[PDB]
Amino acid sequence: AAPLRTRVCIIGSGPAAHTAAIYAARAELKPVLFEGWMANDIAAGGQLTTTTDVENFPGFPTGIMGIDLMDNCRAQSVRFGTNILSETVTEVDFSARPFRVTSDSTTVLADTVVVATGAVARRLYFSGSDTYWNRGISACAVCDGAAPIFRNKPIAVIGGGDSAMEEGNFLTKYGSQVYIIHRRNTFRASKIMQARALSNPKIQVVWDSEVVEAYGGAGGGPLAGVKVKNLVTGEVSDLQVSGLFFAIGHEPATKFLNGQLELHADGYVATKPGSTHTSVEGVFAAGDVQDKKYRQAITAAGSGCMAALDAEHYLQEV
Amino acid sequence: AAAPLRTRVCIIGSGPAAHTAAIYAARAELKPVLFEGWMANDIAAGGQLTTTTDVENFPGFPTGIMGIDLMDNCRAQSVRFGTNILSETVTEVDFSARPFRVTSDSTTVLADTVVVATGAVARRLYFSGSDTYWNRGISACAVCDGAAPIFRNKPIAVIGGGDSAMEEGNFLTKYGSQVYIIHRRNTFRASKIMQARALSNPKIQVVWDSEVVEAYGGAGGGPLAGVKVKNLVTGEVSDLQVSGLFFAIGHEPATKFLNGQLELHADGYVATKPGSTHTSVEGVFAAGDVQDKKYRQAITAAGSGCMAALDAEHYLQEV
Ligand SMILES: Cc1cc2nc3c(=O)[nH]c(=O)nc-3n(C[C@H](O)[C@H](O)[C@H](O)COP(=O)(O)OP(=O)(O)OC[C@H]3O[C@@H](n4cnc5c(N)ncnc54)[C@H](O)[C@@H]3O)c2cc1C
Ligand SMILES: Cc1cc2nc3c(=O)[nH]c(=O)nc-3n(C[C@H](O)[C@H](O)[C@H](O)COP(=O)(O)OP(=O)(O)OC[C@H]3O[C@@H](n4cnc5c(N)ncnc54)[C@H](O)[C@@H]3O)c2cc1C
Repeated sequence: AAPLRTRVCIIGSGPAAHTAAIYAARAELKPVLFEGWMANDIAAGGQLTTTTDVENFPGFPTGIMGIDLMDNCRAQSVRFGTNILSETVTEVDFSARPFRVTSDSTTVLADTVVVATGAVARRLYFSGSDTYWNRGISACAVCDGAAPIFRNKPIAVIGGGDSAMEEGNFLTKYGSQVYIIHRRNTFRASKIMQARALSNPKIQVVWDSEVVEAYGGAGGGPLAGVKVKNLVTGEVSDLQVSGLFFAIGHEPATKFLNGQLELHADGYVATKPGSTHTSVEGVFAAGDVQDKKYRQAITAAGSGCMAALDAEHYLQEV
Repeated sequence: AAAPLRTRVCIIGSGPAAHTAAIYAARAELKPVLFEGWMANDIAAGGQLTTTTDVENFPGFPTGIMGIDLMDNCRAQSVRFGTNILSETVTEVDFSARPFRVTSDSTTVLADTVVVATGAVARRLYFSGSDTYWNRGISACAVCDGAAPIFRNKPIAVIGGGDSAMEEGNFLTKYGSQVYIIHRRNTFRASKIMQARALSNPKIQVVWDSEVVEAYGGAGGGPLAGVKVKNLVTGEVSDLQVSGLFFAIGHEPATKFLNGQLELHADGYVATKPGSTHTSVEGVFAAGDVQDKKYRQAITAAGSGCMAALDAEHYLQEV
């Protein structure tokens, strides 16, 4: 009954959301941003808070920790007038204008909305997966591959996408042998990507299989092996390995929208290519919630900028 | 769906409780159908024990046994006696009618009795740094990991305000140099006794009205080194050096799927008739951590699963 009214409501708190906030606020639109309260089991600030060392975000010659970069983006958004609610959005209503955005505690009436809730890397929860997390297992092959523990030892990658093919190749630069493990006998990845990996000397595919257990050594040591179950024969085999990486995609954060935006089948928001426009006039989508191809902080930042300008431009025509 | 499995006893869950219930139901020739989940609730079939490495207090194993192996044995045992195990997660039940209807994505079972044994899952927070330093300082099992070298003689933090937080705090002062309980309020939910035994502890310091907003490491990409704590009154944020941080903020009983059809306590646990597995619905039983927040052991949960089988067997005979 006491709804905040704003020209621009931003949902999410990664690089996209914050770049959008910076431009919307500087354009004197007084944006309200919902940064979440551990929304989606990711801290406000977004995926970057789950990594330690960001080296490819332009402007930081020495690199910068994700948490610090995102601390900066938020301080910047606040500095220009962004009103940040530390609340998770649970529901929207895009059938009427102004649009309604609500959390547990707050209700906002917004002339435009930027959806920038991002995505989260997918993992499995087979026996041993929590146990050996950061002690062999990880969901970022590229983050951790170089690391000593894996050098010259065998690595496993689970997945059947383009990501799995490329992370597999990437890992054969550090490991002694790489195993791609996939549930089916056929890859979802492009025919090209399948070939570049299948042609790789240090990669061996393990079709028709699932990992059913990860175990360690010692002495409570780090990851030492995985039990793999063939899904045709039923047979279970030990497979020695110092690393296991998840390359099974990313889960775009769109369930809260309850279907009110047109999505692709993988759940990402369908945008007008080369803009942030969605299926609903006045609602925009920026960042990883609508990009599975690049998935970078820098691209997502760019997209957030675009979402602000698009919204600003849509306000002017209305 | 239109080809429903019919059974005297349908068991939902795959921990010690479910499997002991299966072992008894199957041996009593009741041909139980068990839904072990497909990573239901983001825990492997086998249950919480699959998230630990060394179980030392389950009677019968003088040398200890790894959780995964123990639960591999329970399952092989359930199968050996005829249990039909679906590797599927239950999404919905119907307890308004008999036989009871239990369904997963793929299967529908019509059951004369149901044993709910879906257990629980330790709660955690997802502040910045929490995934990062998981197993590299941060953990949800103070008692599992406290002894470990990394923590010896260094400062530890515990988050929570329950009886568990008080006791895990005390337990940690045996290994650390100093222990900090961190809680959102200025008052503890724990019993007045427990609050006193911790507040009286020399090596424990409480950090009221606070939240952890970040965990950071050292080096060189080293292990947990500190946490940023935010006071919720003043707003101030402070660095607090620490080699370990443990979650003692309770357990989440796996009862949402029941969608209200069993009477729950406010914390979500299934309300059972004390000293049995009887629930608010005749013919439906609850065993294990899904209805026990007090003991929470594999051995007690096993005992309770046995009870659920015999209770159901006894209820079939009177019906
Ligand atoms: C391990 C790892 C390492 C990475 N390293 C790099 C790197 O070195 N360089 C690089 O460029 N990129 C890196 N990335 C990728 C980068 O994190 C993402 O590409 C980028 O963060 C996408 O940002 P986004 O703005 O789309 O939001 P995200 O970072 O995905 O954040 C979305 C945020 O919105 C919040 N939210 C979600 N739902 C709601 C809701 N309903 N209401 C309110 N808030 C909500 C979430 O809590 C989340 O904090 C890495 C990713 C990972 C996982
Ligand atoms: C890290 C850790 C270490 C521990 N170490 C010990 C120890 O050494 N000794 C000890 O006695 N106790 C220990 N415990 C506690 C012990 O594991 C639990 O008390 C015990 O497992 C409770 O078992 P349960 O049978 O009630 O169900 P749980 O083990 O909680 O299992 C429930 C299972 O059912 C499945 N499930 C849930 N919902 C559904 C659904 N809807 N459909 C299908 N399947 C579903 C889940 O996937 C899960 O596998 C430990 C706990 C933890 C977390």
